[PDB]
Amino acid sequence: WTATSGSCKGRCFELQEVGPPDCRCDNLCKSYSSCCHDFDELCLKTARGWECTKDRCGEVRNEENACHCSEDCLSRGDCCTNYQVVCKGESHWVDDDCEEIKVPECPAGFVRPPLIIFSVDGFRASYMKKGSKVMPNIEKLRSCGTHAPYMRPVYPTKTFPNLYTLATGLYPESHGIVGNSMYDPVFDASFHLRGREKFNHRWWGGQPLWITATKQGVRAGTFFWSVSIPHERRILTILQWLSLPDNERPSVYAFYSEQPDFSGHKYGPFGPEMTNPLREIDKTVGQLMDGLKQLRLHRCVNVIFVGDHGMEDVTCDRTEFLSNYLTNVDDITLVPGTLGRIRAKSINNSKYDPKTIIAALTCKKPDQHFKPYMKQHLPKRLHYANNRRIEDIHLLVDRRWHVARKPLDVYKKCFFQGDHGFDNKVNSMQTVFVGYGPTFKYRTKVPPFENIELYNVMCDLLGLKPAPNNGTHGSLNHLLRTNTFRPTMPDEVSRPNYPGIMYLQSEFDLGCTCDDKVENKLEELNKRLHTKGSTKERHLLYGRPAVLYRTSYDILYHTDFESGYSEIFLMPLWTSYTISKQAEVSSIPEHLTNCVRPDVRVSPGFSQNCLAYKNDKQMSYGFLFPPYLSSSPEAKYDAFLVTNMVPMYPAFKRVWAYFQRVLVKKYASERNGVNVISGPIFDYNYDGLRDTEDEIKQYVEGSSIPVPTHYYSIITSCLDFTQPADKCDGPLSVSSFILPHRPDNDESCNSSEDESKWVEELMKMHTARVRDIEHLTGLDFYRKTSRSYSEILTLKTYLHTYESE
Ligand SMILES: *[C@@H]1O[C@H](CO)[C@@H](O[C@@H]2O[C@H](CO)[C@@H](O[C@@H]3O[C@H](CO[C@H]4O[C@H](CO)[C@@H](O)[C@H](O[C@H]5O[C@H](CO)[C@@H](O)[C@H](O)[C@@H]5O[C@H]5O[C@H](CO)[C@@H](O)[C@H](O)[C@@H]5O)[C@@H]4O)[C@@H](O)[C@H](O[C@H]4O[C@H](CO)[C@@H](O)[C@H](O)[C@@H]4O[C@H]4O[C@H](CO)[C@@H](O)[C@H](O)[C@@H]4O)[C@@H]3O)[C@H](O)[C@H]2NC(C)=O)[C@H](O)[C@H]1NC(C)=O
Ligand SMILES: O=C1NCCc2c1n(CCO[C@@H]1CCCCO1)c1ccc(Cl)cc21
Ligand SMILES: [Ca+2]
Ligand SMILES: [Ca+2]
Ligand code: NA
Ligand code: NA
Ligand SMILES: [Zn+2]
Repeated sequence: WTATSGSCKGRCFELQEVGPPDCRCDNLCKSYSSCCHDFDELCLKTARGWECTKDRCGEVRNEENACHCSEDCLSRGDCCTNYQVVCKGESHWVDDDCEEIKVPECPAGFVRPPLIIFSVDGFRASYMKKGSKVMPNIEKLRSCGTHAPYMRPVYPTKTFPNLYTLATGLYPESHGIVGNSMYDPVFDASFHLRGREKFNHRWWGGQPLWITATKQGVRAGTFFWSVSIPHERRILTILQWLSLPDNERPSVYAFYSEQPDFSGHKYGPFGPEMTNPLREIDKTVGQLMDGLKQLRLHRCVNVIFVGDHGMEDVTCDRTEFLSNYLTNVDDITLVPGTLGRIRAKSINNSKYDPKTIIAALTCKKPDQHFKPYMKQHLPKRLHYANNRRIEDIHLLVDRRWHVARKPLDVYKKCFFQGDHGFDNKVNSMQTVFVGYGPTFKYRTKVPPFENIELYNVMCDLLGLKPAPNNGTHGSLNHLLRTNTFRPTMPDEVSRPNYPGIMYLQSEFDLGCTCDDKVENKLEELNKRLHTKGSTKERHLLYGRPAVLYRTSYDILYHTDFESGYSEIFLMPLWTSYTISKQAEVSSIPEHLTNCVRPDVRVSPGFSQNCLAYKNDKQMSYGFLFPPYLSSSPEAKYDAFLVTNMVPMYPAFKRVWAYFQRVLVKKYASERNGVNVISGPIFDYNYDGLRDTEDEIKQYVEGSSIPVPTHYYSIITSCLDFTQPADKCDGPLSVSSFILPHRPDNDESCNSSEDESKWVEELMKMHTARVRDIEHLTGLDFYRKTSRSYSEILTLKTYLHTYESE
């Protein structure tokens, strides 16, 4: 109930929300059907439109008008945005040369530069270049301020997940808005874009920027705008709030535009109808900047122009139907479209089985345009599994396609030509970032970055401490002139042991054998030096990784590689080695095929054993440092140490062996040497974080050898590829992956073919940031470089995407 009989007189776009049944006058009252009776009349004036004209200049104030052109309007803070241009001979902001804003130039009484976030729904990154001729105001913001060529959204690339990620710094699995549509089984409630459930606070986790601000004494404008409030009125409201007395005036504001997304769905991302929506958005930006210039705020305010996601060509005819695959399609519920989420239609149906649904959906049609995954098998870069609102069965849909349950769903709902939601690495899903103002840099291009990083920067711009989030604070310091955040590296928690030779061969009863009984003072001292770390400078190029949790581990040195060996997990946490451009690949000699050698530095009690692998019919083993890249026949024996062995399903060994034998050398050839760090990951609860030992669900049969859920590699070289990886003077270049450790290659439909036709495609899908691997391992990399720490944080957030231009 709303007592709509109260009044909005002197309350128009009030900032404090009043509680029911008292009527509302705020920018969301329309969405709740709760505005006072006179809200349209008083607050949504439209008379005489949005622009001053020559005859209006100096007019007598008529309170009925949408905006004013009378002499008093500047002191009232309610002139039309073009008032000074039409009536006082001023220029439009867009026509002024740009001039560096070295310091904020703010009116008296301003405690800090205000922040205005101008958000545009569906604004595809390539519109910045492709539409630049029809967007002069946006082009000026972009060329004069700080811009990225694109900004990566979060998955799914849908509106509500991305807008709430922008607001919180969190992945959707953590903030809880995991789609535009959701079912929460604990609440037994459904979230939809239409209707009222979405206003219930139980959906919304984390702490959004407007709450962070308010908690820390920084006042915020209300960020949300009811769809029917015209853009011109949104801009005029912001400008009016900026004229409030110092003690009442907010420091942070948001504008939102439903365009170009709205037209993009109807016409496709580049439909000829798209030019007009782009011109109109640019005109709104112009109104804001002219309005700021009139208030003497255009060299005081930081403006962010940012999108939520892009837009792809998608039509009804490119729809896959689950009814062409499943016999039991009436027993499932599908969340459809550019991603699929499947659960049982009825919790009383004990015939429901996810294993048979996945199998029926796997590689069934030659050109199949979606791939099914249990959510824990999704690429870890998507961070899309740790929430009960995310169904166990996920369909990753090819760009340009939809999935639906039955054909009747698609024509009892062709209309549309655009959609979004796909994998957030897809080029058409990328969106925009521009920052303009005193705190941003001048005429500066920055590399693409993820939208999870922006909350921290918005907090920096307002002097706020961010709530705990998934950004890496400091990784965007290169966007900022001042207000940088200068973090310290985390402290190492566990220090390593450096074991020497402590065990005789006969103390081991591991059931392993090796033909290494073939027998020099000159060269004996040399092998001892390698075991003491004499080659460590070559193979450990950026310092040893720091272990950020409590554990017992040993550093082990060898001619060709260094490792940090965990006595708890019975295998390395990390293995580090450098392969020069000139390195040669060799085979595993015949007499060493089944060779595994006790490591006399490490107790039998803290070693793997070969008998366990013999007995475990499903499990084999591989090596972290590859025997194929040994520097000499003699050094190759080190690669067969039991302390370099890790459990690997035979199907996974196909992938790993091809990476080690073929791809590493390929990368060294192309990048002028590479440093590689490889290791295991255990994430049995799919929370993106390192498992403790009591979370491990699978062991090699009969043993305490834990089975990794994933294997990672971090591959680093010199950004200036004219310098070899091991003699690099300047910035670094990285690519990394987190490969799922699966007992089949069902994910790769072409896996019966030679590995040259499918393995690298698999690896690209599972590309990762170093920071993703840090979370999953409790390790901290790049501890000892010559580079600034913020530069290193940016490098740790890099994702190599393998998308073209
Ligand atoms: C991305 O960044 C985020 C933010 O930093 C990281 O997420 C954090 O990770 C922490 C570890 O997973 C986690 O810490 C836990 O906090 C628990 C208290 O949580 C509440 O309070 C906070 C603070 O206000 C709040 O933010 C939480 O919000 C979550 O839950 C609500 C629903 O109530 C949602 O609306 C909201 O969206 C959010 O959900 C997300 O997180 C939860 C987990 O908290 C998931 O289940 C959801 O799926 C979703 O992803 C909460 O309201 C605290 O209780 C935990 O302590 C337990 O574990 C410790 C281990 O130290 C143990 O010692 C304790 O005994 C305790 O265990 C007991 O409970 C167990 C489970 O019931 C039980 O088995 C035991 O036997 C014990 O009885 C824990 O400290 C922190 O909450 C989140 N924060 C957020 C906002 O998500 C995230 O990791 C980053 N991601 C990556 C990849 O780096
Ligand atoms: O105006 C809105 N109308 C459409 C639904 C909607 C709007 N805003 C406000 C604008 O916020 C964006 C992103 C955060 C930073 C400021 O700019 C939202 C914010 C979050 C969510 Cl989840 C949905 C929103
Ligand atoms: Ca959107
Ligand atoms: Ca985990
Ligand atoms: Na075996
Ligand atoms: Na396959
Ligand atoms: Zn859309």
